[PDB]
Amino acid sequence: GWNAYIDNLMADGTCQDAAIVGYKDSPSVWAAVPGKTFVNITPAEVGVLVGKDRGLTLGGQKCSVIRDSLLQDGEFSMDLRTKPTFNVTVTKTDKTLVLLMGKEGVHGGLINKKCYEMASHLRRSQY
Repeated sequence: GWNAYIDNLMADGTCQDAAIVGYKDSPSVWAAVPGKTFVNITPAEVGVLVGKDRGLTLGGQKCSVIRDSLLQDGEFSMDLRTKPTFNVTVTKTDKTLVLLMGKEGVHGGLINKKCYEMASHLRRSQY
């Protein structure tokens, strides 16, 4: 029930988009918010995110990388901004990418916190 995690991420009303995306072997969106951006994330875009070469695009949306610690052990998260702009945080679990976009005026620190904590939750189930 991957949509449950999307629903919880979208519950407080301060996030406008969220997604859980598998990146092993054949990247694909496992769950996202319909009619938004992250539902259109391509495997090619995922490849950029988890690649060795470290703007970028997420489902067509041009983004600017603020802080990249995604492949970094202990953190595994990346903060971006849509090129009114919105804070974006991507966090890497054992098999997925958790993506979170905040609404206007929402702190990047909050989006990072929510995404980071949601990813820790997923890792507890070995995902």
